[PDB]
Parts: sequence; C-alpha cells; structure tokens
Amino acid sequence: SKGEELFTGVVPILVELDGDVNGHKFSVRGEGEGDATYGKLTLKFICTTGKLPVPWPTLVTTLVQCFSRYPDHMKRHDFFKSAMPEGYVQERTISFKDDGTYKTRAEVKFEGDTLVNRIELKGIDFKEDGNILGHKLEYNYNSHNVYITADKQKNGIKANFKIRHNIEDGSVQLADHYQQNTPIGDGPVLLPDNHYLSTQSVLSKDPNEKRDHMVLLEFVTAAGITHGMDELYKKLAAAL
Repeated sequence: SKGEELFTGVVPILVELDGDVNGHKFSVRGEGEGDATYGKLTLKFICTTGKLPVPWPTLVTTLVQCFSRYPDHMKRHDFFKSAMPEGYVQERTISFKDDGTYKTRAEVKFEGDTLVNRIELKGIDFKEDGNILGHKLEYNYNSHNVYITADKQKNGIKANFKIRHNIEDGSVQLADHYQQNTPIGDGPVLLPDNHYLSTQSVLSKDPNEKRDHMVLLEFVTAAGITHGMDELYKKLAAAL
C-alpha cells in the first residue's frame, strides 16, 4: 500500500482523550513515538484534569494499531497503514464482566508529521464498589491476541479479543472488546484475511512527574498466516 511508506522511520505520536464514566469527567493527553519496523511504542500519558477516576490499565487499549509490525509476507493484510494519511475511525464496546461498559469513538490520522489519536469515551453502569470505580486493579498488563477479520460491507475491519486485568486479590477482571474500523478517505484500502496481532506491554512511572500519569512500552507483531515456504525448506534440507 501507499500509506505503508509513511511508517518506515520513527513517527511522533499525540493522543487526546475526553472521557465521562458514570458522570465522572476527565481528560488525558499522551506524547511519544512509534517505530513500526519493530512494532514498538514508547509513550507517556497525563491526566490533565486532576486525578483519573478509573484505573490506568483500563484505558490502555483505547489510548494506534498502524504501528504494528507486519511481516513482509503479510503486507497485503495491513488495513491500518493503507488508510493513511487520511486515517480511519476506530469504535469499540468494552464490556467489563459483572460491571459497566465503555463505548469509544476515535479518529486516527496524520496532522503534518504527527500521528494523532483523538478519542471520546463514555462509560455507564459501573458499580460504586466494583473493581473499576473501587480501584482494585493492579498496575500491570498482560499479553494478548487481537483477532482481525474483514468487514467488506463497511470497507473496513472488525476485531474481537478479551483483555485480562489482574485484580489485587489474585483473581481476573475480564474486559471483552468488540471493535470496528472504517476509512475516513475515499481511496483504496486493504481488506485482510483472518489473522491476529500479538501484543506485550509494560507500565511504569516517571519519578520526576507529579501529575497523575502512565509510562508505557509496547511491542505488537502481526501473525497467524504462514510464509508459504514450508515445502521449499524441505527441499533445502534434502540438498544439505
């Protein structure tokens, strides 16, 4: 695709989030950079309104899948980069088991050299003493598979996955994710065969930062489709 050329080097990132969870309103701003050659993200996020009223880990998926590393043999399945620079809309429903839901709508696009993710988030039906409003989730993050399928009727994609949030008592709070992405522009985009994104993330703090904040390092690689050279490597083994 033409948009894949925008991601051959290091790209600055800006993230803006406005949220309302059970009437608790807040804003988050994030800055950093992405290197799609290695599927690598480094970012720091700030709650600009004061204290964040939900645990930071619950916002990780909402806070740029165009930075995933697609292997060469899978380039024809990379919807996210193909929509650039005009961008795409990303929508999700996130259902916290035995608790409330987040509904999110974002636009991801280039503003000059900067890749921008602008989000609105609405949360309803949360329990006052639950794991979310009660701040019972540990400050860490697990590794996941994000399953992608084409959505031909909308010229876009769908994703389904389950995020596992560790609870301080040793249990798990499941967050079911249903996702839909559609292009903003009118140019051609790539509709993929079924595959997944393999993720890993580490959360930390900046010892010099007095605002409520989150430091993030993340690596994402596309997988689930073979290179088709299996029979060839069998022939090389015979020629050894």
